[PDB]
Amino acid sequence: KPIFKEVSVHDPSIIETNGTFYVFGSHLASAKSNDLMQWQQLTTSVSNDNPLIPNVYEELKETFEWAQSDTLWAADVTQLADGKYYMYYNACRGDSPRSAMGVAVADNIEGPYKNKGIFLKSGMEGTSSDGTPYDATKHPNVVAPHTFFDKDGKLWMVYGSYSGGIFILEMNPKTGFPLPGQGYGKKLLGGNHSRIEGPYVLYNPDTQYYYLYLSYGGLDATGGYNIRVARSKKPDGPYYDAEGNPMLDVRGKGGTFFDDRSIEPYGVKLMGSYTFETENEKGTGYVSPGHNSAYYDEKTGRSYLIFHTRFPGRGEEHEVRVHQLFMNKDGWPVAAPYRYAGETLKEVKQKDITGTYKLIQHGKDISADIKQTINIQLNKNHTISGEMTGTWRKTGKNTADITLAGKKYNGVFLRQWDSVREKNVMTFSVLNTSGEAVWGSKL
Ligand SMILES: OC[C@@H]1O[C@@H](OC[C@@H]2O[C@@H](OC[C@@H]3O[C@@H](O)[C@H](O)[C@H]3O)[C@H](O)[C@H]2O)[C@H](O)[C@H]1O
Ligand SMILES: [Cl-]
Repeated sequence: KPIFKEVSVHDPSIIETNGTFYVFGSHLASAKSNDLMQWQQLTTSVSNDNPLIPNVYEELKETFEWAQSDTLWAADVTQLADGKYYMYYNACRGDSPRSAMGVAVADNIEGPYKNKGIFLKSGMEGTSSDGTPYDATKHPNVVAPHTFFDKDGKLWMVYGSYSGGIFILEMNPKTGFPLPGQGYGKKLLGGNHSRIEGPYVLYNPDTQYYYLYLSYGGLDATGGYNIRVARSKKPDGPYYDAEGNPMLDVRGKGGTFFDDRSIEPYGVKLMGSYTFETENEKGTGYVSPGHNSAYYDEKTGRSYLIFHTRFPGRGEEHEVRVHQLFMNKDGWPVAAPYRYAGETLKEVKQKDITGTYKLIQHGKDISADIKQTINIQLNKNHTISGEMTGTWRKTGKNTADITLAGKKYNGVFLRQWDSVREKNVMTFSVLNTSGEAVWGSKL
């Protein structure tokens, strides 16, 4: 039976290096795994005895002083062409975008990382990094980086949280710093203190798009955190959602803070809070899944979503989760309903599809409501009945083409492992053109 070993790394940023996977998150926390199922905790908090950066309060003194904090926010580590590992570290006071971002470099992934210096600040009283007065309604909070190479080998860094939005900078592949003269870089979306943070870019060679992953809402249990995605032919945009809305249009209304209403229409929503648990049956369930990264395995063509999540009834406790991603016929990813356990897409037979399913509809909102199941039946005659009606068909090996309440969804059928009930399950995971995700789990 599949074996899991859990770790707690908030805001996990995945990096594969020579056969081992690492996540680096906030609070200088980290963990590693060879199989994406059994993780080993390496570090958990900022202290002078954290081995990633010995004597961290001295090493990054300037950052802690600027940000007026004793911790660090969501890191990224990326290996550059020199073979070294570059940690983009950052800190924020937490009540305002009083923040600094810098880079430290290590010869080895587990450290020690040596400070090269701060290269961005936000929350100053005067002139900002772009030469104009700092204004949090339009300028970023300089936190939550993802430094990545595009398909052509050019180095970029996307970043941002709330404040003025999400930005992208061209980076120097020799030094790891931004190329000079860019200010905060190019704006991709956001503004007016929208609850959008934690950008992450993954190229998919098969669909020929860059996917920008984002977290909407707040991270806490009542915050409505959810994982969203948009895409572009270019790493620096313009990004669009499944309806063709430009992500650049996304922002809170002028003069407001945390205007969730205005932003919820934008982006494909892959996953929010849900539970498969009902009165007479245990099930998996997450609260506020988010701040993700993602990985594409060149060797197999498979993709994975890595994130932290809270859980129904566990308050603010969080753990790392990994779900496999599959691209649908329209070039959008759908997440496996259950965490990764070594499953792969296989031929699925119609005989194994028919039956009763628990259904989760993630919708398009930012909501603290934990989405619950309804029951539907996929019938032999290709109709769907029960608490919802529609139709289903299978294309090719495992492609799911499902209509529910007059909306057409596309995705996959996949037999998985349910780690709570400890049994195999037939699932589907599908997406419509409005970016609404539906998961089915067979009874
Ligand atoms: O997920 C981490 C999130 O960061 C926290 O927000 C931090 C920043 O606060 C908002 O700005 C507040 C304003 O700054 C000051 O000028 C003045 O006091 C406030 O008007 C920004 O939108 C954020 O970047 C969140 O608490 C947390 O969820
Ligand atoms: Cl789980």
